[PDB]
Amino acid sequence: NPYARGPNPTAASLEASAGPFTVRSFTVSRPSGYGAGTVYYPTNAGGTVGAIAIVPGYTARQSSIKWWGPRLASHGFVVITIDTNSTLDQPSSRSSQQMAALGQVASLNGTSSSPIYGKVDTARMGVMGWAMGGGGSLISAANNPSLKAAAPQAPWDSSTNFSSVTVPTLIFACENDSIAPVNSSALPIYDSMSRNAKQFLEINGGSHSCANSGNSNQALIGKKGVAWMKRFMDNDTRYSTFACENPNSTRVSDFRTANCS
Ligand SMILES: COC(=O)c1ccc(C(=O)OCCO)cc1
Repeated sequence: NPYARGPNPTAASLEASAGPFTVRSFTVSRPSGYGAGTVYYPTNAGGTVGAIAIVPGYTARQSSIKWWGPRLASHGFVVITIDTNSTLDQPSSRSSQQMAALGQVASLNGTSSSPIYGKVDTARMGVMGWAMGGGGSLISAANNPSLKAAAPQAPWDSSTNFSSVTVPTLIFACENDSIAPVNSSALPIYDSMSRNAKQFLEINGGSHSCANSGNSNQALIGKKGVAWMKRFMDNDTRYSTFACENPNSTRVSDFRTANCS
C-alpha cells in the first residue's frame, strides 16, 4: 500500500489526544470561494497525504470544528477548517464552499511558497462537517463520488435521501439532539445509503454539539474519525477493525454499520 503512513495503530494510539506526527498550521490568505480557512498539516508524515475539508453548522465558525484539525493532521492528513461566506449559508452552498476549499488545498500543494507544497496527494480527499455542514458534506459526496471518505456529525439537510452517496460514510449522531433530531435527520440519512460502506455512531446523551470542539468523548470520536479516514482515504486495512467494529461502549447509544471491511 503506497498510501500507508505512520506506525501500526492501537486503541491507545487512536484514543490519544495526538497522533504520531507533528502538526503546524496557517491561515489561508485569499480564500477561494469561502469565508476563511485554517490549514493543519503534518511536518513529518514521510510521504504525501490525503486532504480533508471541514465545515461548521448554521451560525457557527471554525472554533466549533477546529479540534479535528490537529487530531486528524497528527495521524497524516492535511486538514482545512473553514468559515463560510455567511454564517447563515445553507447545506448546498456549504458543499460548494467545502469543495472550493479542497480545490484551494490542491492549489497550495502546487504553490512553492506554501507550507504544504508537495505534501498532498490531491487524488485522495475527504469531507467532514457539523449539522448543515454535515449535510453539505453528504451533498459533496453525492456530487463527487471520487471522494474517498465522508464523516459528518449531527448532519442535517432538508432532504434525507442520500441513496446517491457511494463514498464510505461515517455518521456521528448525538442522541438528545434537539436541533437536528436523530429520528428525522441523521438516522434516515444513514438508512438511505445503499451502495457504500457506512456507519452510524450515536453518542449517549449527546446534545447537538456532541462531536464539537470541547466535547467529552474525544477519545472515542477521534479514534473513529481517524480510523475511518485512514481505512478509506489511505486504503489502509491496518485500520479495518477500528473502522468497522462496534466499540461496545457505554458512551454509544446506537451503533450500526454495513458493507464495512
Ligand atoms: C429542522 O432543522 C433545523 O432547524 C436546523 C437548524 C440548524 C442547523 C445547524 O446547522 O445547526 C448547527 C448549529 O451550528 C440544522 C438544522
